[PDB]
Amino acid sequence: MKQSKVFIPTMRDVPSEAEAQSHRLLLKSGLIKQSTSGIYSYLPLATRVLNNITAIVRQEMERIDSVEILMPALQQAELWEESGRWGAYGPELMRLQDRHGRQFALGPTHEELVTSIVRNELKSYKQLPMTLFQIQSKFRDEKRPRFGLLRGREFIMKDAYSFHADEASLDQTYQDMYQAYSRIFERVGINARPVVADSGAIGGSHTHEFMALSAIGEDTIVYSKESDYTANIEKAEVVYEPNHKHSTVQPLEKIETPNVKTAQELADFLGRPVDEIAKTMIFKVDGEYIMVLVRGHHEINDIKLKSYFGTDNIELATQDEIVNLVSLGPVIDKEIKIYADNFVQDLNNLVVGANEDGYHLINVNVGRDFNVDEYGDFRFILEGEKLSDGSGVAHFAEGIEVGQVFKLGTKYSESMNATFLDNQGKAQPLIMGCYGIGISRTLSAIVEQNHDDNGIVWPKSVTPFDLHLISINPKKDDQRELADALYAEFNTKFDVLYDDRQERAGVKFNDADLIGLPLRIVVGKRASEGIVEVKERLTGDSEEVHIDDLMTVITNKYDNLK
Amino acid sequence: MKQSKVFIPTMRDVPSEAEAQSHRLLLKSGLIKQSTSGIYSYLPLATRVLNNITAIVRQEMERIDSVEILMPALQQAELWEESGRWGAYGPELMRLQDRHGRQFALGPTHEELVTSIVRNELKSYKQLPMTLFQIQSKFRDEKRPRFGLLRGREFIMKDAYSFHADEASLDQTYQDMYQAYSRIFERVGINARPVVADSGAIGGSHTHEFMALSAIGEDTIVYSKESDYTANIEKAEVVYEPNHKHSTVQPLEKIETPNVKTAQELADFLGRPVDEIAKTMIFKVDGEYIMVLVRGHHEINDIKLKSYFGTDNIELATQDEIVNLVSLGPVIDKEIKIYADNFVQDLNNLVVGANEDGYHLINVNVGRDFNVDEYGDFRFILEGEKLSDGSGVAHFAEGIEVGQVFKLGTKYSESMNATFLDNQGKAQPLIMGCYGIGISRTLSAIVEQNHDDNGIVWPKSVTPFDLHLISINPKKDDQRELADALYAEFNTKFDVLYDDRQERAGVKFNDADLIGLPLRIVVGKRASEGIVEVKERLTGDSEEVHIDDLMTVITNKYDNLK
Ligand SMILES: Nc1ncnc2c1ncn2[C@@H]1O[C@H](COP(=O)(O)OP(=O)(O)NP(=O)(O)O)[C@@H](O)[C@H]1O
Ligand SMILES: Nc1ncnc2c1ncn2[C@@H]1O[C@H](COP(=O)(O)OP(=O)(O)NP(=O)(O)O)[C@@H](O)[C@H]1O
Ligand SMILES: O=C(C[C@@H]1CCCCN1)Cn1cnc2cc(Cl)c(F)cc2c1=O
Ligand SMILES: O=C(C[C@@H]1CCCCN1)Cn1cnc2cc(Cl)c(F)cc2c1=O
Ligand SMILES: [Mg+2]
Ligand SMILES: [Mg+2]
Ligand SMILES: [Mg+2]
Ligand SMILES: [Mg+2]
Repeated sequence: MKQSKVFIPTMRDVPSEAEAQSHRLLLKSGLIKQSTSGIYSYLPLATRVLNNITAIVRQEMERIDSVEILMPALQQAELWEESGRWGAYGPELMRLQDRHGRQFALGPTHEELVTSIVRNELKSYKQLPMTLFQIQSKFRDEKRPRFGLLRGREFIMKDAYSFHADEASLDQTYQDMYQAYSRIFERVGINARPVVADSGAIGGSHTHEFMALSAIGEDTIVYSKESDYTANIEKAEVVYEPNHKHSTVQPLEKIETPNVKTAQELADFLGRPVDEIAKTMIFKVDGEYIMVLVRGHHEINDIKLKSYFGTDNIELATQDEIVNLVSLGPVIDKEIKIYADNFVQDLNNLVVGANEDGYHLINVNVGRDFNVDEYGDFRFILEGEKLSDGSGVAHFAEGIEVGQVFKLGTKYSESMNATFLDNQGKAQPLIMGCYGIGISRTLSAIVEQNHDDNGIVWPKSVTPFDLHLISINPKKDDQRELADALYAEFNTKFDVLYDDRQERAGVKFNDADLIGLPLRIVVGKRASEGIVEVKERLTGDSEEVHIDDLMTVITNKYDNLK
Repeated sequence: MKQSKVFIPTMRDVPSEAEAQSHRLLLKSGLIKQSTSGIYSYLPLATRVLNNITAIVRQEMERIDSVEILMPALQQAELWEESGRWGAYGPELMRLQDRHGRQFALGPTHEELVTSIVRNELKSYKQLPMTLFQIQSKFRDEKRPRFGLLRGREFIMKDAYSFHADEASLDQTYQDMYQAYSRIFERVGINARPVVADSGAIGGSHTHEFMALSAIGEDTIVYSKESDYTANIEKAEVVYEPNHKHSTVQPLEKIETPNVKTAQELADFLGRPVDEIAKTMIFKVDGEYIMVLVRGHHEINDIKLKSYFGTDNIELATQDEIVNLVSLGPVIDKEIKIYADNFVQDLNNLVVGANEDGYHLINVNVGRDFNVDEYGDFRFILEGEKLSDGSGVAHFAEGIEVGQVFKLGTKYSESMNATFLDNQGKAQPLIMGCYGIGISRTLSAIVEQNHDDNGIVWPKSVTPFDLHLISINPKKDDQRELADALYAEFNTKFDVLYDDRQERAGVKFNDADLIGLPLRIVVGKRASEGIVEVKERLTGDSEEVHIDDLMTVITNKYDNLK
């Protein structure tokens, strides 16, 4: 393509709104444009990168016999009522009515839709297993869209769904997808790690998140240097090995604590270490209010709470609810269940809130002053603590969730009545797997890991064009004519972006750095001599090359790119 | 792909609901599945055909420097308010609210969205022209979804938009698109014709519809055998050359006409020819009621009415409105404007309704009994009539509108303030073109023209697989082992669908006819001898071939397919 015919609205200055480097760079390089909050258009160069990503995805899917389909965004509410998800989800599910008052969801995902395709069509065990996937735009009314393509409200997902006669078949396809995903991410230029993920409040089947290792990552991975242990910090179990810090039991005193809000402020006010303070939060779980206690150096992990209680309906109590009910503390007259993290047992003579502003309690002891109804693992692991598998020490790394693989089992097939006749000839619900890659999120993740201060540095596998051909001054006949000839010579074997614009060299080069193609061929002053400059985007190395050498010099350099 | 791993839910019996052969065949062959009215899922084989179609489209777009983008389905209402289309369109525009009460449209098309991308980015004449396209799913709440993919509510369109400094530039890109479209349709196996289309009520710029010539087609093309004249019957002008049929003027009589509703019934009741009767319809146009008169052998063309009056707000009057106001006729006491088709002037002594059930008027004469306020071309041309260009006689052919090219001009750029600095350095609105192909409709059109009674007969260019490899009985080691070997040999150069199923030959062959791959390789009883049968889907020709000959026999046959 001639660059004069390609829409690439490069920016001079990026807004301070934009925080993530991928978002800033995708804006600055003219690759995306925001329509409104979390809704973007993919401009020409981004679309070419998307096409390269999806081609790779399609190859890896076909390699494991995952077969492409395309399902609708408009999904009738009756389908979501069959599964029970219509009522289970709130404002994140985008909903609408058609001209006859019939209700629809815009698809956030397609479990019901695919199940509706397959039911009474996958009739026999002889047709199983079956794996289907699409690359399609999903809709989720995210509470907080942010970081550009990392969290949009309309986004591209590759979603796959597999159907099985038994657990062993599912296990096989799960493994195939796991391995395919690893290959996908490596091929597109992402350093990713699969990590054990939380299976939800109610379920317990296996699931792995694929995490692009990057500092902007909102997820934390817990990993071993000794074993292959890798878990999301939400999931990572803390094993409690008793190590008591008990001192001689003292009597309960209420004390004045002016302007003290936080646990660390309290610690500093009392001259005690923060770990000796116990914090109290109030949660509402399936209707009823509870107390959860953790040590001052720890934080409550509400994914663990959800899994512990076996419910998703867990939220913190509001200011009003806390007032109506009751710095908070566990010494209260009301009949309320009190839960404590296991590591609270290493202390006695607790420091807690008084349920009375300006006051805290000291020397509070369990059994005497209040009772803990149940102990458990309700917190995040800390870096340095012993891992649950006994392998060694916990290390953290940040991560972007670029994909996930799930064993679903029979949830949808039982609720929506999707059965097959087994080996014995009796009706059984389809065993399902499901697997997803954030395609637009992955595009951003590629950028996060493949850039410098001057712009994007696209991997060879996904770069929108292979070579940037640049004439310094096309008013000069020798430059223009040479560059024209080179375009013709190179644009058969390669995809060439030819910067043919009547535009100052400075802006062409600036644009070229932002766009980030791996190799640059500059035609300038030495065009008469048949000499051009070849520049590498990654290293910034530059060398002069005569045109008769150019095909082999470029071919060799291209072949040796990562 | 092994067919055991591909979801292809072939049917025994198609519902009587399904009317169009493409719809019936796409259902029966396991290519689409209806989710709800006008909303389909594309199953594996259809998705492969879609991918082949879009690849061809992408090549032809790149050939004319049309550059791919991807714009969102969710479009904020504020954008549609800028253009005025939010208020101009009714229930066909699908609308919704997000979780903060902000209003959106699901995109039925993207004029506003693309204009919002380009505005203040295409800043100078030096950047023009620019052409952008996407392949993306559109949403229209069609009053009457029908004929499967021919009229859905969610459908795939390729939509392109071009931006220009002057009319000559637009004319150039319009021509490029016109030519590209012709190539696209020929390559995908469609016999199509470009035809002059109606430019809307208000506009007068050029537009051509691309019509797939097929009997299920709801459009009628008017064409010359002498010239290149081709117009949609909605557009095709009728030139009135006077040819009076006048008889001696007679006095107005009201007559009894029991059980006579239609013009033909009236003609038969009176023993007169139907062309001597004049029909009267009441229309509401921009608020006010009018009468339109046509001869009994003619029909009112309300696209012509819309163009004549320069408004889209034209509808027939309801039963109540007709009652409140007034077989209908033009002899009425009320002050109402009466319009007549030009060919009414060839008659005198008109036969009309009486505005009184059970009665009609005879010997009604213009000037005496009522006045015609204006004469015009308000009807459809008939087959046999002289064409507007004087080239010769009108012939009809049926057609499916598979695409359209439009000159838009400055409608959106003026309403949405999208300007560029011209040669003189002064702000001017962008001159726009827009161009669309119904991708999913085209898929159906391919089927309509490429099938027989036993199933689909896919053109080589779009067939989901190239060769159907079929083992008659895979329990036989020699058949299975031979077919396995052939799969490996052929599935590098070709895409092979390998029917490896444990399934009776009869159903394999039936399935194979429905699926419609151009060449079939059958491995059966003569597998031990290294002999297979090669069968052509189009002709039904069959011949025996030894395996050492097979690569060249298949390659030659494949190369000689259309
Ligand atoms: N709002 C979004 N924008 C872009 N990509 C997304 C979004 N939500 C999910 N994805 C991607 O789609 C994949 C599968 O979706 P899913 O597992 O439902 O995401 P999720 O668990 O809701 N992730 P998150 O919302 O980031 O906690 C994820 O691994 C992401 O890569
Ligand atoms: N409801 C639909 N289902 C499938 N394809 C469609 C539909 N509407 C339009 N298309 C296709 O999209 C192309 C461009 O859209 P457009 O010109 O807006 O269609 P349109 O004039 O509304 N056609 P119609 O509704 O059939 O009179 C058309 O040429 C069709 O091929
Ligand atoms: O979508 C998944 C899991 C996998 C991911 C890969 C493809 C198959 N699905 C999980 N999830 C997340 N957010 C959701 C949001 C809404 Cl509004 C919803 F209604 C449903 C879901 C929902 O189910
Ligand atoms: O879409 C087009 C014309 C071209 C076709 C090719 C791509 C660019 N657009 C015409 N049209 C048709 N039906 C519509 C329906 C609704 Cl609900 C709407 F709001 C708008 C339109 C509308 O504008
Ligand atoms: Mg989410
Ligand atoms: Mg997830
Ligand atoms: Mg329409
Ligand atoms: Mg049209």
